[PDB]
Amino acid sequence: VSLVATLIANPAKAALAPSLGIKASAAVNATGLYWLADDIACDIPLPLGMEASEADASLRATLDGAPIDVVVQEQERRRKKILIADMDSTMIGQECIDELAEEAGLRDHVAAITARAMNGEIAFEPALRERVALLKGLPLSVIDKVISTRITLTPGGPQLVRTMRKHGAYTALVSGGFTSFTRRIAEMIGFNEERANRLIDDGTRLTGTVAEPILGREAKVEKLVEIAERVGLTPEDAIAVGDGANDLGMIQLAGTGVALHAKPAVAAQAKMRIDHGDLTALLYIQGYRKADFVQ
Ligand SMILES: N[C@@H](CCP(=O)(O)O)C(=O)O
Ligand SMILES: [Mg+2]
Repeated sequence: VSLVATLIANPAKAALAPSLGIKASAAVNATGLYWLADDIACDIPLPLGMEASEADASLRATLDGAPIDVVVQEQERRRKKILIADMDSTMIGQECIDELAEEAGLRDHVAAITARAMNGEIAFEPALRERVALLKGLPLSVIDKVISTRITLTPGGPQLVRTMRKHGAYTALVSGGFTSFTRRIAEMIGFNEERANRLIDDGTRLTGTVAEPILGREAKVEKLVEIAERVGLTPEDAIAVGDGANDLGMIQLAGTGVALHAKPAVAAQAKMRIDHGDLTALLYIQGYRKADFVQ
């Protein structure tokens, strides 16, 4: 029945000083303070009987103006055994579809559609079909070109995945993007599996269409359900993370759902948000100490 709050900074802007952590724990009449990573993350056991909304407000006020995330959850079952993570803008820094659109000279036009889709102003499937249509005729060679030159991994990604695997979790990269990208990215980072949409080609060029049925918001929910059943758990045993509206289904279903640097309307709908930390934040959310990490 007991609660814990966790404060989390970005390791590249590690502002959670010892004095700040004590101030915060004092602000909630805390029963102790445990450092998971110096200047980066600490656990604050909530005294019994405090509603979690109270502590979230109290901690956010004390920390106001500092780049430090606040999450509150029950201490039991906070370490999860399934990771399901979006790719674009979550484990990589880019949108694979916007990068491809550059090679058709249409980056800005396509990127504006992507922003509306990720904010939830347009359904994923029509938005994908509209953007992919504009890639018609691009040579297949363009995929390796984009991957090799413009895709970069998000900080903390490999450590999150490898540390969770080290502790026996099953990890999946589940994306509205393209298998030609996820297959490479997933093995770069170290996921157990990936699942994404598929660009159709004629053997030499992109046709400008995607294999149906398109995997969208509900497909991520279904894949989370499929994974939990196959490994003999439930979605409650999963942590899900993404930035876009098409991730809200899995974020809401999972036992721990994280809106990570999410679009404005997306973050508004998430129970748990990380706006300053990098992907290592999900390790601290789960109670890992830096000593546990795969370094
Ligand atoms: N963000 C991309 C979908 C790929 P993702 O699900 O983020 O890995 C898009 O708007 O088409
Ligand atoms: Mg995304």
